Amino acid sequence: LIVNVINGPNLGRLGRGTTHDELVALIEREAAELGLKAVVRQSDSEAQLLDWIHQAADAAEPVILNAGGLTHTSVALRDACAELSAPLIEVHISNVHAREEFRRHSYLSPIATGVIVGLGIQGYLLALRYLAE
Amino acid sequence: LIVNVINGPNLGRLGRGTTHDELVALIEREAAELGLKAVVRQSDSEAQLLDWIHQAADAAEPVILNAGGLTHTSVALRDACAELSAPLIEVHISNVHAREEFRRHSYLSPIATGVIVGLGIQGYLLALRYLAE
Amino acid sequence: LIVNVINGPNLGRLGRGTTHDELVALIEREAAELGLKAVVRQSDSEAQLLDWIHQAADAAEPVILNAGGLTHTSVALRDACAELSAPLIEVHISNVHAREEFRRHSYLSPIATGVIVGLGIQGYLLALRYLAE
Amino acid sequence: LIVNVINGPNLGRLGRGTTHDELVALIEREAAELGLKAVVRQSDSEAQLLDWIHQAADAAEPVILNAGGLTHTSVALRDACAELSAPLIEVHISNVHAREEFRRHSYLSPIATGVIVGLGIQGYLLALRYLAE
Amino acid sequence: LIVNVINGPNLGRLGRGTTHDELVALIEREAAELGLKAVVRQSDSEAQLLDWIHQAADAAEPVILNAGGLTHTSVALRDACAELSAPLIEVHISNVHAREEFRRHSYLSPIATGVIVGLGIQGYLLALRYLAE
Amino acid sequence: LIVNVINGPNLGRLGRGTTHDELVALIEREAAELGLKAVVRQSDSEAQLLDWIHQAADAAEPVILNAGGLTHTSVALRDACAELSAPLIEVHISNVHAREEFRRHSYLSPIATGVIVGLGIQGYLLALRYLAE
Amino acid sequence: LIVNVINGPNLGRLGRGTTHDELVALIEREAAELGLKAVVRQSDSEAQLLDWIHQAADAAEPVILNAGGLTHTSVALRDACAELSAPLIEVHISNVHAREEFRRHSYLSPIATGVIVGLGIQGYLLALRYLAE
Amino acid sequence: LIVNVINGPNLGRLGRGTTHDELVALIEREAAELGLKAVVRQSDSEAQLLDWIHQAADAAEPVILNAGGLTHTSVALRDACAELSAPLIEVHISNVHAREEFRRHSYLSPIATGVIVGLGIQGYLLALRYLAE
Amino acid sequence: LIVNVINGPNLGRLGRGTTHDELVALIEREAAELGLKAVVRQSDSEAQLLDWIHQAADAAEPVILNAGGLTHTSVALRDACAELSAPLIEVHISNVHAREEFRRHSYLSPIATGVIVGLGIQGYLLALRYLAE
Amino acid sequence: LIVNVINGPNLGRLGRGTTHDELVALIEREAAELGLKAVVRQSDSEAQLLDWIHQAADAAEPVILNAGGLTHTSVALRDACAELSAPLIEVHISNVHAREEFRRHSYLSPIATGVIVGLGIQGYLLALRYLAE
Amino acid sequence: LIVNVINGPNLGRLGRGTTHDELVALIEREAAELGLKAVVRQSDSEAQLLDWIHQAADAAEPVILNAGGLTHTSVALRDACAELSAPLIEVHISNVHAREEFRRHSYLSPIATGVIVGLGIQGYLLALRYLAE
Amino acid sequence: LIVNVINGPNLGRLGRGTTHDELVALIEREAAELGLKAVVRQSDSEAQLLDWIHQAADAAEPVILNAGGLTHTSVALRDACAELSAPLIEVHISNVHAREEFRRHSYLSPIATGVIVGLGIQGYLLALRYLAE
Ligand SMILES: O=C(O)[C@]1(O)C=C([C@@H](O)Cc2ccccc2)[C@@H](O)[C@H](O)C1
Ligand SMILES: O=C(O)[C@]1(O)C=C([C@@H](O)Cc2ccccc2)[C@@H](O)[C@H](O)C1
Ligand SMILES: O=C(O)[C@]1(O)C=C([C@@H](O)Cc2ccccc2)[C@@H](O)[C@H](O)C1
Ligand SMILES: O=C(O)[C@]1(O)C=C([C@@H](O)Cc2ccccc2)[C@@H](O)[C@H](O)C1
Ligand SMILES: O=C(O)[C@]1(O)C=C([C@@H](O)Cc2ccccc2)[C@@H](O)[C@H](O)C1
Ligand SMILES: O=C(O)[C@]1(O)C=C([C@@H](O)Cc2ccccc2)[C@@H](O)[C@H](O)C1
Ligand SMILES: O=C(O)[C@]1(O)C=C([C@@H](O)Cc2ccccc2)[C@@H](O)[C@H](O)C1
Ligand SMILES: O=C(O)[C@]1(O)C=C([C@@H](O)Cc2ccccc2)[C@@H](O)[C@H](O)C1
Ligand SMILES: O=C(O)[C@]1(O)C=C([C@@H](O)Cc2ccccc2)[C@@H](O)[C@H](O)C1
Ligand SMILES: O=C(O)[C@]1(O)C=C([C@@H](O)Cc2ccccc2)[C@@H](O)[C@H](O)C1
Ligand SMILES: O=C(O)[C@]1(O)C=C([C@@H](O)Cc2ccccc2)[C@@H](O)[C@H](O)C1
Ligand SMILES: O=C(O)[C@]1(O)C=C([C@@H](O)Cc2ccccc2)[C@@H](O)[C@H](O)C1
Repeated sequence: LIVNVINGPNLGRLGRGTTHDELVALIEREAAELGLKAVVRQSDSEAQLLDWIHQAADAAEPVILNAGGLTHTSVALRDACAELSAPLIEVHISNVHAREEFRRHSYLSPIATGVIVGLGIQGYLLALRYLAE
Repeated sequence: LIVNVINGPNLGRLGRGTTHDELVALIEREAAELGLKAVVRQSDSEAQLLDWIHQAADAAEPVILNAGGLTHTSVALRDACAELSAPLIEVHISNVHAREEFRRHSYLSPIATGVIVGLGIQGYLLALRYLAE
Repeated sequence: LIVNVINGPNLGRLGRGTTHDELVALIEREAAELGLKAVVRQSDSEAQLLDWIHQAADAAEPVILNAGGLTHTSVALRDACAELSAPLIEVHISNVHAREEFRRHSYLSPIATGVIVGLGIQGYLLALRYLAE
Repeated sequence: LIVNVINGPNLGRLGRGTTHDELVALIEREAAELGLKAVVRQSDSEAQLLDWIHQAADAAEPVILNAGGLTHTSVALRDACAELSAPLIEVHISNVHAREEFRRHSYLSPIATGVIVGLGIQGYLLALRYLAE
Repeated sequence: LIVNVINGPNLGRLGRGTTHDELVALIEREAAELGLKAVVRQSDSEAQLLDWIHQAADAAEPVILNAGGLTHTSVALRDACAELSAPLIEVHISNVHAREEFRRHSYLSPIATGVIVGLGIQGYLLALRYLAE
Repeated sequence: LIVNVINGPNLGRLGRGTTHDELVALIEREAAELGLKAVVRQSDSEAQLLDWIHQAADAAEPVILNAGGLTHTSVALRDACAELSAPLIEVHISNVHAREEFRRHSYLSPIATGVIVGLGIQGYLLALRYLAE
Repeated sequence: LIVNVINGPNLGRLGRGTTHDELVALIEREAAELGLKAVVRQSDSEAQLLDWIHQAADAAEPVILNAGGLTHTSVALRDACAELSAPLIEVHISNVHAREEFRRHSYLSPIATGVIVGLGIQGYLLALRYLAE
Repeated sequence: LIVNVINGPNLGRLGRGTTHDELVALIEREAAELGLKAVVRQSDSEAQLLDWIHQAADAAEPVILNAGGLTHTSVALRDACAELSAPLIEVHISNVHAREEFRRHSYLSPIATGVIVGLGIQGYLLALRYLAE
Repeated sequence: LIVNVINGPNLGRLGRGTTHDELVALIEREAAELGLKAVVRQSDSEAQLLDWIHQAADAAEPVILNAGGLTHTSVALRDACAELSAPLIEVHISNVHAREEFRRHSYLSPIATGVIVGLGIQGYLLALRYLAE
Repeated sequence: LIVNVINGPNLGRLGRGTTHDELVALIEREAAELGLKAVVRQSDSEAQLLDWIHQAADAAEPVILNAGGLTHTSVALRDACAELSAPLIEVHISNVHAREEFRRHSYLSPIATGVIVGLGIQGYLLALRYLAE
Repeated sequence: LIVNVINGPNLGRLGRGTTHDELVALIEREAAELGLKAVVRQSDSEAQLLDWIHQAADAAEPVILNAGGLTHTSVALRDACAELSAPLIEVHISNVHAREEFRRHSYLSPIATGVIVGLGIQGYLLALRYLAE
Repeated sequence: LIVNVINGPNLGRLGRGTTHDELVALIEREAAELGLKAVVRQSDSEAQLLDWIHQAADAAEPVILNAGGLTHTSVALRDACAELSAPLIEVHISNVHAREEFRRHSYLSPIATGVIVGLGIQGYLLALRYLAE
């Protein structure tokens, strides 16, 4: 049973400790243990992100999404996620409520199933464990 | 190794499905599996909550906190949690970003290690699994 | 048939003309005439107020509530009242719209059946007469 | 002893259960019982409303006012009511704090003796009973 | 099949090119072609406007409305239109989003079927063509 | 040479010292001395006010306007005055900046030639003396 | 004579009744009848949208634009449209004033010739009929 | 009987038609006719302005004040004028409500007897004529 | 002659240098020197704080109050202090204007005699010295 | 050991009871008792105030500052005080939180060591006693 | 020694006088004179811009950035620039503070070394001259 | 050919590295090289600054202005600069967008030719080089 993990702009740069390739490996391993398949994806392109969301909508597949900056700015992304019928878990590696004020609003949260912030890369793994149950 | 799970006002009423006593049992079981001890606590009294936080500060013990309504309103609670040296995970059973606008601000988040909302009672279990690692 | 009349912080001090004990007597008499029983209660403690609301929820009993200052400040109180299935009448002795600006917002009103302000202690009696019909 | 009951724009349409003519009858009956005379009036015209308020000012007669939409919008109406020396009870059939945000501000409340919202057509009768005492 | 075209304050003054009488003629002709009857009406009086809306509510007839200034200011007008069961098309000759900031909010839009701004007098004709289909 | 003096809602009530009839006489006398004719007018009706403004537009006659409450609320009135080609002097008997905050904004001022507030009934006479020169 | 119809992010998904391909056909047919050619285009890519706008600027060709989410968010898109010398009609299938508050602001409207919202796919056809005349 | 006319920063530059020296002459002449003495003064220095206000306070002499930019910015100036026991007329040559938004707030107005804006240099003469009566 | 020193939530934790017990001793000593008696008190309970304020009201005794977080949040506390007839000095150990923005508003200040912030524990002693004179 | 006491605009006018000269004497006496020298200074000139602050910066001398109106308005003054290495005590004779809303913000507080408001002229003496210890 | 000059959306259109190709030539020449190499780049694609920023981060190369509309809207772009270790000069050809209000906020400025606006294409050359020294 | 360089409050204190006298020398040298004369000036006095601006207006000479704190606060200064016919370059040594929020608004920018912030003392030299071309 399949889960999509979609990362947005600047998440390629993870480890400006952990690199993005490692994150894929961690997630892929954790997903194996839980009896899931993780499809992990990254793009700085909104249009590319939207296409992945569209497909997940069509497939009725759940999504773990970390949209980077677009979280606070993209109504379009929000609208594609609003179409998903399966669960959507919004994920942030950092605690967004501990930095600038503008980071404390999210267009995705209201239409998300739930949200995890500030638990680093393990937020992704916790999100997997939710969708497993 | 010990973890405090502190629930605030109105969380006694859980199951206006799951009752609070069951939640304690779920958490206590999940904590056992992870090789932790969970001390779970509930109070409609802010002063009582603050005392539990004080003690966790003194003990250097981590806290999973779901402060109910006081999340959006209590600076005092925020200040007691700010004193905790161990991790603090803020937890909400509901997605607060999907209801009233006033629910989308939290005095605790900025001083928390991280935050989980909208994953129901499993948010508590995911928070345990974080502190385990 | 029973009605709960719950007063919050500072309402013990009524008559810094009429004292709170007199208010209880007025209400108890007026309730008798209407063929009701009034249970009147006062506390400066939010937790104590919440317990009385919880019980009224459980009992399916209606509530006339004057929460004093907590009206403008307590999300927790709002959430306990939101659980009441019977009518909730919000009451204020003073006209709150005639004093400071901060007094002109109420967390309770939106989840209340209705609201009476500025008719003094008779607001309580008018509220009784509503619930009678 | 006389009481004016003034309804504003759209209150002719009551019962898009109860019709406005019935409301007049209810009020007229309830006023009889209390040993008052009710003069009930309705207009979609602000100028017409203002004239009725002017007269009540001049007569020193009290007013129960439900100004419909003009409550949230008319400074002029507010200024005519500010001139009334007798009591002014502001009335709303609906709970205005339960609908749109713009409905939660009133130019009349601060200059009113008091306010009743969300108790339906009985709000008018409760207001009568106040002015009786 | 009948359509009401209601213009509010200051629309008598059209052509401080086209006069209001001409507008009636254009609309009446265009409506003929579409196999409708247009009843066109203008008033600087809110109460008069409300009466026309009431009637359209009662008749279950659709309305094309250009309320002039009252668009940004009248809650009462909004409430009468909210009662209409047939379509309501909000029309503005000018682009309101190109002038003052206060012109960019409308109490009618949220309760309207749809809105046309900045297409001049042809906005009325386009609105007719909608209701035809 | 002619000047229109237009008063809005509640200005009939002047002298809840000076009555409105006296004001007309003062203005008419002062206008005589200056070699003008004053046409003074009062209405609680916005539509009636707008008609007087329309006519002054058409006549190219100047206007001294005290719109009462409608100053802070009417976009429609603003739009009729915006059409006047001759001078428009906005007048207020009271100092509006000394009372409520909502009184300190005016839709008319930006489109007026100028404004006089807080000089009582003499504001009208000063406005006449301007238009004389 | 040519008209560009440009749709933005998520409009490929139309018919999560009508599909986007059908919309192209409707528009192409309606344009034929009016003696126009419609060039219809869709992209989730802002840069791709901007290129189409640039070209329309250069060609001096008019544009009917439905930018989806980017309407409320893109200053860049606004700036490309500001360069168009021919008419620009802003189109929205839904009534944006009936959903979230953030949907009620548009960077495009002020620089657009005019705007149509809430008339579904026929908004595009009405926009064509404008540009025909 | 004496009147102080105090101009603030940038009013030396009048006539970047009329020069400031001419303004003094106009005022001095008009004051003569009214049987007053005008003391006219100008300074770009706030401290210098405050000293003139202090003196007028002490003397119990009235003041016509045009504080230029300091109107919208100086609490200190406001506080010196608040001490004046005689009338204070606030004057602006331009209509401040017709330019930038920041120009539409004044710290002086609330503590002024009254205000004249947009009647050019004659505003000063009208203000004299007030204080004469 | 007696002075009440009331500390609110989290002030038990002073010295997460100086402990609260030491603070009591400092104050008690300083009060002795000034020929006063200091009654010092601390509670994390709002209701408990309110009771101490009530008593001081009744006794007509002055109060030095440091309400911790409740300063920025409690209308109820504000209302109890508003009843005190003797002086009320509001005290804060830290400079509240140097931390978060939310700390820079206080419900108590407007109804306090005066306020001391940022002078550490000596703020209490300075407040004593005021009430001595 | 030296302390600077700097008063700003309008503080010359103290005693529109106590005069400024008396205040200097009180402070000079109290400073003597504490084994300090007080240099007290007053100016309506910001530039003059800034020079005194500059000098105190250079001297590394502490400052007790009551800037009058400039407190709420001067960023420049704030920047000179930010340079002081010794303590800065901000002083206000009145309770600023009890008057207008604009008086409740201060550019100085965040960069001050601490603040005293509403304790009249004794605020200066209390501030001296701080710097003594 | 290398400098990156990155232009965002709509800057291809420069010269709707100077064309973008000319700008490249000007910059390339000016950079030669200063003993630098300029790499100039333009894209309407955010993802493409981000890639260029990433590379400059990795290379530790400085950047002169004119992000067009994305300046006021992109948090993602801000986050990529925040990673640059070398200087970042933000450039705008126009004075953004002289047009719409929304243009007067920039997500880039706070994380930029510095900013140049309103000096036209020479802003780029001035920025080069900075990085030279 | 002459350029005025005007610095405001607190810029005398430069080098609480570089002193103001050095800055004058740098500018004077750089201006020589460019075939200009620099007249550099500094004052903590607004009135003194305004006089220098007036003169530059009269002379039709350009100005490089760094008004310190007055940038964010002085409407008067803004109005004197608005009169300058030659270019006005606004200069800030620091990046104002990287410190407090209040520093991110400027009354001068909208009426300036352009703005340079965060490039230290070289901002002045870059501004010279602009005016040279
Ligand atoms: O913490 C996150 O995962 C977040 O989603 C990511 C970004 C990225 O643009 C920046 C970032 C990139 C990698 C790790 C942490 C932060 C930030 O823009 C978001 O505000 C928060
Ligand atoms: O979702 C939560 O866990 C939350 O912390 C709890 C409350 C409680 O007051 C209401 C509540 C109580 C039990 C389950 C869900 C919600 C709400 O006040 C908070 O806004 C959100
Ligand atoms: O008028 C009320 O009944 C109200 O609920 C009560 C309080 C009390 O805290 C103060 C109070 C207490 C007793 C009578 C009137 C007012 C105020 O805090 C509320 O704003 C209004
Ligand atoms: O609830 C009320 O009585 C109220 O005064 C009336 C209106 C009317 O315009 C609409 C209305 C009309 C009749 C019954 C309920 C509501 C609303 O505009 C007001 O917001 C509330
Ligand atoms: O453009 C409209 O049709 C509008 O509804 C009309 C008015 C009128 O008051 C002014 C007006 C009147 C006639 C044509 C254009 C504008 C304006 O008040 C509205 O803001 C816009
Ligand atoms: O002072 C004015 O002339 C003013 O225009 C008039 C009204 C009137 O509604 C109330 C009024 C009526 C008569 C004299 C003073 C005030 C107020 O509504 C306006 O705010 C001010
Ligand atoms: O109603 C529109 O056409 C609108 O432009 C489109 C979107 C799309 O993102 C969502 C959408 C897509 C298809 C049909 C209706 C709405 C929304 O983002 C806009 O707010 C409104
Ligand atoms: O119109 C006024 O008299 C006003 O008081 C003066 C200024 C002066 O700074 C600018 C000015 C100077 C001379 C004539 C008109 C305007 C402006 O700053 C104020 O906003 C308005
Ligand atoms: O500085 C204070 O004394 C203050 O009243 C106290 C608290 C306490 O909750 C935290 C605190 C506790 C002990 C010393 C300093 C600060 C803060 O909440 C208040 O904002 C400021
Ligand atoms: O209370 C203060 O000392 C204050 O600093 C002084 C002023 C003075 O401008 C007015 C003033 C002058 C003398 C005593 C009290 C108040 C006010 O402007 C400030 O808001 C408060
Ligand atoms: O002035 C700039 O260089 C700016 O960065 C550029 C844009 C461009 O989208 C529009 C533009 C394009 C080319 C020259 C001037 C302005 C605007 O969006 C920005 O607000 C300002
Ligand atoms: O950075 C600037 O040049 C600025 O104009 C100057 C000031 C001065 O008051 C403080 C200052 C003085 C000297 C160098 C940097 C900053 C600040 O007030 C402004 O906000 C910024």
